Amino acid sequence: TFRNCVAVDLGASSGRVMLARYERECRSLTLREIHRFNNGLHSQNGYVTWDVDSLESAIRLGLNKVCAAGIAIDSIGIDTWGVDFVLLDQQGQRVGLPVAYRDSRTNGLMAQAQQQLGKRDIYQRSGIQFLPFNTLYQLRALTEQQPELIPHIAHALLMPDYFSYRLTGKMNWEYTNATTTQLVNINSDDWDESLLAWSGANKAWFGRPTHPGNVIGHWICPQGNEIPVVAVASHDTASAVIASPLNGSRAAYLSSGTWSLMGFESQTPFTNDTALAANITNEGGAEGRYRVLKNIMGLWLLQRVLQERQINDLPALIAATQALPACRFIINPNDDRFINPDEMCSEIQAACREMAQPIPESDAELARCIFDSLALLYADVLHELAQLRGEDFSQLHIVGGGCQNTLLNQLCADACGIRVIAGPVEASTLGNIGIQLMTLDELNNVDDFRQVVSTTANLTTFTPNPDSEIAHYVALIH
Repeated sequence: TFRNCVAVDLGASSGRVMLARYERECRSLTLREIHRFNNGLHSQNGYVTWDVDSLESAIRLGLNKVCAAGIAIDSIGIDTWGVDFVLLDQQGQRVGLPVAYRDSRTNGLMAQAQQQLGKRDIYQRSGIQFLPFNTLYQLRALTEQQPELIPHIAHALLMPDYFSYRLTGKMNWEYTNATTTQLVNINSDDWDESLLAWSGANKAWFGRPTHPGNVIGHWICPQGNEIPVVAVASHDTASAVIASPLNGSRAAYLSSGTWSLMGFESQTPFTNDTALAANITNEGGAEGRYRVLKNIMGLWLLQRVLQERQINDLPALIAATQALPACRFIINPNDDRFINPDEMCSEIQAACREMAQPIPESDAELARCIFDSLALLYADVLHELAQLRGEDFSQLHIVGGGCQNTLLNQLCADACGIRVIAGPVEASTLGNIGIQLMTLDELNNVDDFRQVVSTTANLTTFTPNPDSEIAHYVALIH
């Protein structure tokens, strides 16, 4: 009375083939890593690219490592980062290189689109924030610089659906990842004519975005048994939020990682000028529920520092950070200066000086700066979101790799004056599986899955502390 589901979770730095076991009886769900592999940007001669073919191998290796282990597979599901896509010709052959979002080809195009179509028109048609590397600008870039490829393009597939195509031979256009392109109209749930027109892309290159849950096709294991491949909320962040144990309208989530996200769920999107000024985005989620969110910096800051100072002990570091007072060193984590400087330590330090503050030079102080600044940014963003929807939040759910940092978790609670529930850490993978289980008819909906999660995953509550240094700080600057 059990079902085994495979989740293919791919990130910008790594990929994973996870196997989950759902025991309907006990209402229990367990994870288990089957195979890991590296992912990374490559520079194929002036171009920044993804080695899709190496990723296809690694996925197949793990799919196969499971079948060789005599384990029965009920369904497969792939989720990845968004925005990126792979072009195919009618013969099913790749057309050109799989250009990453981190390429420079789109420089200047975002600003051009706003001048030509209109900031508000683009925003009100798609409800998606303006990120310099959105699919829209990448497609415009594709047609403005590679005129030759255009006639050979028959299909454009978002990264998650491509790998699904390699496994099944069937094509798909998953809704949630689809909305990240800034090419989908918020009222029809279909590609926006006027935006595809500006991009230069062809509508025949895409098909009606279809909501998550459909069986894209089949994959055949070493023998011949057919394993169904399901379209899950392919955008990793949509999967992460699905698995966030939300309960109610007063709850918020913060997808904590290298890059982070903070938002809430809503029946309708926010496209007013307020939402526009605050850089808010209305991403597509499961059940037609929008993920009204805002892209936030994240731990990439600490990563670069742990890396530059050759720090191998994350703990001890957290321990040492705590001997230091807080809110002595404050920077703005969302400032462009932190996207990619040659020296992250020199940049934090420069920032602190520009604001007549003392300079954080030790490891502890650098970590102290990052953390206090993040919690403060988080608390500010949460405040933006409450002001947008019209009402405070009662709980903050932190999921992903970053929900493990208890020092950051207690700081967010103290800074937000809001209760924080951390977990689960495998948010993206869990959400992937959740949708699969809904398709296998094991669970009825997201809330049903979230309940499984709230009891399955060991969640951690962090209570706000009004006597905390960071709490005092917020209070007096307010």
